[PDB]
Amino acid sequence: KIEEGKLVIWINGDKGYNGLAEVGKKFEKDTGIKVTVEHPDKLEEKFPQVAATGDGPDIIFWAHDRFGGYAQSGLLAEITPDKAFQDKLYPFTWDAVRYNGKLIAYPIAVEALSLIYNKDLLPNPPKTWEEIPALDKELKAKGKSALMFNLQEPYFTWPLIAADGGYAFKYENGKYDIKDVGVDNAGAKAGLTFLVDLIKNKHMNADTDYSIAEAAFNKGETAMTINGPWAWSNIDTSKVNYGVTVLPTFKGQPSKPFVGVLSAGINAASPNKELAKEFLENYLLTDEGLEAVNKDKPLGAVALKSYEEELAKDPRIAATMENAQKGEIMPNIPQMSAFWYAVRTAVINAASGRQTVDAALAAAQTNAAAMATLEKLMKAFESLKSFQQQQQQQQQQ
Amino acid sequence: KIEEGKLVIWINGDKGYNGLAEVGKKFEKDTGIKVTVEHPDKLEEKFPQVAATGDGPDIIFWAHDRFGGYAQSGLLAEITPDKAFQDKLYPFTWDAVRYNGKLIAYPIAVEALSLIYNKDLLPNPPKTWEEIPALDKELKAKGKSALMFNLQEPYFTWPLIAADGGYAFKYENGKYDIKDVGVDNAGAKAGLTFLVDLIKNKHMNADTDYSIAEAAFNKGETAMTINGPWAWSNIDTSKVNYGVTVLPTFKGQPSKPFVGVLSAGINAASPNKELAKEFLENYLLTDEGLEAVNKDKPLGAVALKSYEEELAKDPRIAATMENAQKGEIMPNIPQMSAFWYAVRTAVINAASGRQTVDAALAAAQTNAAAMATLEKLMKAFESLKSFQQQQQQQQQQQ
Ligand SMILES: [Ca+2]
Ligand SMILES: [Ca+2]
Ligand SMILES: [Ca+2]
Ligand SMILES: [Ca+2]
Ligand SMILES: [Ca+2]
Ligand SMILES: [Ca+2]
Ligand SMILES: [Zn+2]
Ligand SMILES: [Zn+2]
Ligand SMILES: [Zn+2]
Ligand SMILES: [Zn+2]
Ligand SMILES: [Zn+2]
Repeated sequence: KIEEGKLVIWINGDKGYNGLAEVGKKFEKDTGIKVTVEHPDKLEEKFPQVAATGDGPDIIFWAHDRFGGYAQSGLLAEITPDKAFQDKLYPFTWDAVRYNGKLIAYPIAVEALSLIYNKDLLPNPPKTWEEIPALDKELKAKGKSALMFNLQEPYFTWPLIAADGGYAFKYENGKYDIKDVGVDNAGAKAGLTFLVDLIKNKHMNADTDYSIAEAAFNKGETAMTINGPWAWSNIDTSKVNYGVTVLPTFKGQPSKPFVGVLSAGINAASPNKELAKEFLENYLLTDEGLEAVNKDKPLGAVALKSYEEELAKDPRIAATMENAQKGEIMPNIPQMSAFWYAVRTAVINAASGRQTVDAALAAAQTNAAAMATLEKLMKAFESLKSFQQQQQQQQQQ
Repeated sequence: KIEEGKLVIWINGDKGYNGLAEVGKKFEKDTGIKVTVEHPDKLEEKFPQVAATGDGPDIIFWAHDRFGGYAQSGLLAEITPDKAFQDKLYPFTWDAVRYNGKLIAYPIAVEALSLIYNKDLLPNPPKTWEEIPALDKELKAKGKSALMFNLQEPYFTWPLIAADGGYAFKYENGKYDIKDVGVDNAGAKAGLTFLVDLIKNKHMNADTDYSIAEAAFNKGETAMTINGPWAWSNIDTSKVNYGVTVLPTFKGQPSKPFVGVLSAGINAASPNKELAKEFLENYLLTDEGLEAVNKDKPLGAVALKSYEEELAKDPRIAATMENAQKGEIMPNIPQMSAFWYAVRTAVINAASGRQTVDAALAAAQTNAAAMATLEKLMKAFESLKSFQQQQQQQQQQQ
């Protein structure tokens, strides 16, 4: 059960586990307490499974969206750093770590989407979403394509949708307003309409999957794709002079991408916490800490005001972060799981013809509210299961 | 259909049905009105059934909590005395009898848990939850545990959890906010935590139940125990020089359990109406009306400030009442029938290291809402289902 007098940390194999085992040594040769990392196949389960009963690691590394469901179930011994530490990094990052208003996890890395172009084919990109049609019939004219991305999925579509008005739930002062779902409103209407007005004017496709997004831009076709840092490696593979800058602005309004903060929280039943304190504080952070991580595997835009600043001399990194300033924190609330499906169906109909813009987005918000039910129910089942299992244990006699 | 020109009343077994015979004879002599009392079981089932058809008694006696399901289903007549009558009883007992603000029943008797100790092993008891661990150590030394009581149920474990500010729902303004469930704050946190640490530090095991604990005290093998007025008989039987006192405080804050006011409502149909109040008012709510039941059935405490102050020279009572005054009034709104299942689980889970404190409680709100909404299901489907008969009886019936 737990640790006591040591310190065990979990982070995903894919992320630079090596920086930790380094700050492990930094810690080991400074306070005299042993730190190690573990990268178990999909810890997502492992953690809340045994963390709920005490045990697991003392600390954890993962995207902030999932932390909600952990903090919801009661796992993170909410953190306490002073103004000094809070001020040491970006204010909007702090908005990404609030459940019931309280702090929970320390924010580490930040991923958001950018505009990747082909300089050999395209100069000074656009800067407004309204330029791209005038681009296409100019470039499609020479046998090419203006733009392409994942139109099949919805994580990718929101950037325009939200650009004007359209949001998920409004937070309104450091929480989430469950009622104030801002889809079928001013912004979403003309947001989505634009896209249908593209596909109907042949500029975009519909069948477009993710492969086709990556594959097409990669072969010098479609000099205009939108993706995140995870494909940056697969552009040196192709070797196509790119790329990466701030997204175009629809209706003057900045495009609105989603933001996923890595960050790290602390198991409540982990007797150490104080050791996670000074360790996470001024060992893990402070250039060096992050330096050591993002070296073995880059983290992209990072929480620390000073460090993100230093490697921002990368024209790619900078642009990602600039999309974070004018973006939406991925709400950690479990309501999001629904929003996905409801919006996913709304995009499949939007330009499918099977339905219309206005009517798709209304039926979606109408359906998104109608999903809480499905959850209230899902949870009711999960509750019957936690009484029925006591009955099952009473059944063996 | 009820009565008309009389008064027909139900009560229960452990309720001294003859006690009212004095009150129904004193009523019959002064105004000349016939007053028959019955003692039928399955009252809580056969009453809401008959009072739907306008039948049943003109008046009822039970604890306020069941009255929630009744009041809601419009079964009870709004009862209006006077603010100059309202001061004859304790104003708090009044906070315990109001469905959606409006008054619905006359309060009778108070039931809360009390601290029972043994003057032999401990002549003057602790009184602070926090001291309680050290005592086991003191007593355990000669044998005998400090404390053994029911750890399976939550009515027996909640008093401490609420201690630091934990609560089922929120009162204020004469209503209960169905959303403000306080079983997850620091009060709840420290409450449960503090308890676990008594099992943890082997002051008692989790397998202690109701009979297991009571038997152990009745043989004088634990110094203290906690229970209500249903023991007394059983402890006098054991001839143990005991005593009843106000419960221990945690973090200076006084503990507080759920209370249980016995009360009297009026059938909305009950054509007598005018005869009910008159009866309760002055024929059942003086010293005597209360006296007359006491001789039959000892009702621990009573809400009548006047008559209460009288039996108070009994210490076993003054302690109960003190406990109730400083106590969370048990609610009557349906969701409380859900609260039991949700909280019972959190308790047994932490009492096992099957999950943690913080994990049990924030995940009890899940279980709570889940019932409160499934509760809605059962109720609602029980429309369609029970409407299937009137569907077919009226449709045809061959
Ligand atoms: Ca899929
Ligand atoms: Ca709206
Ligand atoms: Ca596929
Ligand atoms: Ca009449
Ligand atoms: Ca008193
Ligand atoms: Ca049924
Ligand atoms: Zn692995
Ligand atoms: Zn065009
Ligand atoms: Zn440097
Ligand atoms: Zn009987
Ligand atoms: Zn101890």
